[PDB]
Amino acid sequence: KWCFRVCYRGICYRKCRG
Repeated sequence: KWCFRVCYRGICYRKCRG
């Protein structure tokens, strides 16, 4: 239920883990 911003190589996405 935790959403964190993941930036990978400039690609940023809101990844929600749990």
